[PDB]
Amino acid sequence: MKQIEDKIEEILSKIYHIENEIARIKKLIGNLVSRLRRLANQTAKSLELLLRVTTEERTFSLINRHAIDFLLTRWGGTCKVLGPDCSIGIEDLSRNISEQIDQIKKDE
Amino acid sequence: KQIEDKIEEILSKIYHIENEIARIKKLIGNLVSRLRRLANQTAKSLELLLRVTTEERTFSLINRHAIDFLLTRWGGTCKVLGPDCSIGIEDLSRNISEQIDQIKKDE
Amino acid sequence: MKQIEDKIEEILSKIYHIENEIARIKKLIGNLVSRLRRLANQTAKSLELLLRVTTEERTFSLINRHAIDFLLTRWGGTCKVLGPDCSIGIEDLSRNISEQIDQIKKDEQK
Ligand SMILES: [Cl-]
Repeated sequence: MKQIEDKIEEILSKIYHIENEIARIKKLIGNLVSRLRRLANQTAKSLELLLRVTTEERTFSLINRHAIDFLLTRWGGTCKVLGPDCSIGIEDLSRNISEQIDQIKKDE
Repeated sequence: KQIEDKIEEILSKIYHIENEIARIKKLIGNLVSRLRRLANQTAKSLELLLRVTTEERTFSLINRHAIDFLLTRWGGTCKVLGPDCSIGIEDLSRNISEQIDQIKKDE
Repeated sequence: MKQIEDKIEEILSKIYHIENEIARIKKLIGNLVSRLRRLANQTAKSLELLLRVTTEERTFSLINRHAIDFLLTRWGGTCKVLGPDCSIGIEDLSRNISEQIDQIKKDEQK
């Protein structure tokens, strides 16, 4: 069975290489998991900052409009001065944006 | 003896390797779905921020129309404020839409 | 023990197939990595564009406030007309946003 014993040694070597490949593959998956978590964290933190900025901007523009409305009183009002543009607003989407950020942060 | 026993150990080693491959294929499966979920939530968040910033720009510009009107009798916005009068807001809504569309795409 | 030659034959087949599965898997992981990089790149570019828009909107709104401040002086000032809301501002978070974008782009060198 001299032929057989040679093949068995070959198969053992081949198996050893396969095990090492599988081990490397698991390290690569671990690393990819780490990267995905890291990107999610960085996305979440950025969206949180932009959400703060856009909410503060909306509030500040609305206060700017209150002043403008006051000023346009003697002129007959904002709608008479600007036309229908007067009724254009800024929808508050803070809750909707916070909702997506919360789902992103689930993977931290 | 020796040869039947070596085959026995090889067979169980192959079983375990096949199981590990099956487990790795599931792990990669779940990773594909987690990456797609991230991309989808990113795109949805960006779409909302697109809407908010676009509306903010429009609203601010309408405020400026009112301000230009009111400053007319004082010599106009540029005379009153100086060169800051010319500072604008670049409309980047198409640029942002295009990025969102890229994130949403597969294949 | 002619069965032995044949158990061996089946083991050699199985190994061949396992090798192909491994090649295929390394490819799938490579595709996942590239996909992850693509998303990072797209995220960073979208965030940069929103950084620009939000920065300009803050600047433009503050200028609108300067005009308003001028206009309200003769009614005794913005704070008199608006009340304490006059002091509400827009925090400049551009450095903070830019740092986070930079970290996304920075990861694209490893
Ligand atoms: Cl404004």
